[PDB]
Amino acid sequence: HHHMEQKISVALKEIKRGANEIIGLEYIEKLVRKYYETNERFIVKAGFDPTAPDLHLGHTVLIQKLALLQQYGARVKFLIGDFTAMIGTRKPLNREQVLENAKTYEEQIYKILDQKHTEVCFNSTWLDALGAKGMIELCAKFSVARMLERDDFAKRHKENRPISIVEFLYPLLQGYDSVAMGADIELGGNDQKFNLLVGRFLQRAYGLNKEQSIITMPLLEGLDGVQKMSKSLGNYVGITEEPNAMFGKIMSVSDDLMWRYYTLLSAKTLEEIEDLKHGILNQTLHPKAVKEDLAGEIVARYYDNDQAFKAKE
Amino acid sequence: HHHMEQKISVALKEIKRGANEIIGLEYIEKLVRKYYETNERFIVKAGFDPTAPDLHLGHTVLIQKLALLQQYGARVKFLIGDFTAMIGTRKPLNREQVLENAKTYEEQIYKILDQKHTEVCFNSTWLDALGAKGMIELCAKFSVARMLERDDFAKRHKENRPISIVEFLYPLLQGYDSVAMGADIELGGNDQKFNLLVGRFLQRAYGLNKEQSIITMPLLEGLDGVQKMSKSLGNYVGITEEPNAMFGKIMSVSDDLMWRYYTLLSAKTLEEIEDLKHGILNQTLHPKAVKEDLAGEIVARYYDNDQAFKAKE
Repeated sequence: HHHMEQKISVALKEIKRGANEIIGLEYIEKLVRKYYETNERFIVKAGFDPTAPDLHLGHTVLIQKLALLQQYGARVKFLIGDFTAMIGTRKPLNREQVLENAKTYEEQIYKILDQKHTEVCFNSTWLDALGAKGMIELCAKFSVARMLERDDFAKRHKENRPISIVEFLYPLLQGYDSVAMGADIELGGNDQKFNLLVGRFLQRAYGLNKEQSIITMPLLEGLDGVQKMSKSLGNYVGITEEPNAMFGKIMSVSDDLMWRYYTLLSAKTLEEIEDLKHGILNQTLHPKAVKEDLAGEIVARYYDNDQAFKAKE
Repeated sequence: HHHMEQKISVALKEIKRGANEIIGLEYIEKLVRKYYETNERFIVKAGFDPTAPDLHLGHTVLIQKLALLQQYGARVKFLIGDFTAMIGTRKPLNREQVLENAKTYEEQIYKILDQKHTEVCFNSTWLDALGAKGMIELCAKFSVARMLERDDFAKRHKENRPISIVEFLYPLLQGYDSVAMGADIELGGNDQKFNLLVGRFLQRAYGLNKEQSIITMPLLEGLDGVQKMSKSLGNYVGITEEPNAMFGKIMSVSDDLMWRYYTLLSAKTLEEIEDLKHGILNQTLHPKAVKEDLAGEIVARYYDNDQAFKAKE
């Protein structure tokens, strides 16, 4: 079926776009074809900081990949990890704060995600029910040696530096979340690979018929282009910043950084971006109007089209 | 107070009698004096196999030290570890089996212990209530490096052999039992030192005003005198064996083994035993009558005096 093969080939390229690494692309391909064949959605898991929802564009990179995956049949489980947050620089949160912060996330994430195929989850739902016995059964499934292979543990173990045994529980609990949620894909940051792999190993160990694929996303470069975007470093673009200011901040970036932001932030397709790089070189497009198109797209995402024209002017 | 000092000095020698090692003898001394001064009892913890109560004399060695400690003010907490037994050669037990086995223990242990100052406990009582959050808080109190110093873990870690993370939980749970029970002394076998030390460390970490002393007891020699007593090795003396047979089994032992059994099994005092070794050498006592006195004492412990005379004849 030549037409479908083209559609699938394109879907796979968009899914890989901007990622650092994908484990399990074949399973992802099988789920995308099933979605096209049957309309059956598959489950995509991504975990978010219950404490800090003051967001800049760097925080949205993973959310943009989640929105892309919804185009190809993903049902998104936006997981707030309140269980560890309510236990405890890291003082413990109460339930009312957890709900307030989730509400805060929801003031924005549906400007990126398709709300109809998104579900906000709290892992305290199943983790409160785990019990001491559930914890025991979880810990029986994972070895000490594998655990000491996570990068920070190996260095601290080698350097004779303290590792608390509770630090062994957190990756197991994150992996268990994938078990309880039946995740088919889990997204995380590039430093999170080991932890994303735990859920994939634990799904097999708990007798599920499947193991989640995983995608790692890089950190977004700041407007400078050499430090990762950080409210600390003063190189961020706040999602709530006023349009004219947000538009001007994006104008600061170099031309090379513009394409990087295109890869990771823009709704334009790989093919459409390829045309932009062609016309700028064929002198059919000016790069300023391309940087303006990008700035306008980000302002229109968090506001609207009309307010995005005024920021340019 | 010269009289009391003599009483305390003797109490300490009887408490050390037969032990491999005592950690915290000063605290034990303070509790014994307080008992003599105020009649206030202190808490002695010892843990027992929920699954196997078919008992020989080797199983009673620790129980005899518990009975001795009751003479000096111990209130004994006979702890059945049903929490791990009901999770699971090691198939899981159900509640009815746990209660049946505890009943089986109670058909015998009060032939050794003072039932009035004994309490049978099940650690599922507080461990069911721990929750996943309690497990997390427990594991935050102990380091990975200290845990890998237990002898079997160090060898397996060095030999690149599998250690399951759940194996890190069991000593922490045993230590937590000491926290929940407020133990002042914990008894165990010589191989158990590391685990006994966990409770003593965890009591401090949970903010208790104290840390349990610990006593380790050796394994009893079999009737042969070179292998530890074992139902497997066929060198055991069953606590339920018929008197005449039980009496004759004890007669098998060598003279050197007789004194060892005196140290670990006999209600006679250190001073009284010293007199027995003197009269056998001064030829005022025959060693056969000494071995008979011991055999009779063990038969009378698990039966009665009258039935203990008939076994000799």
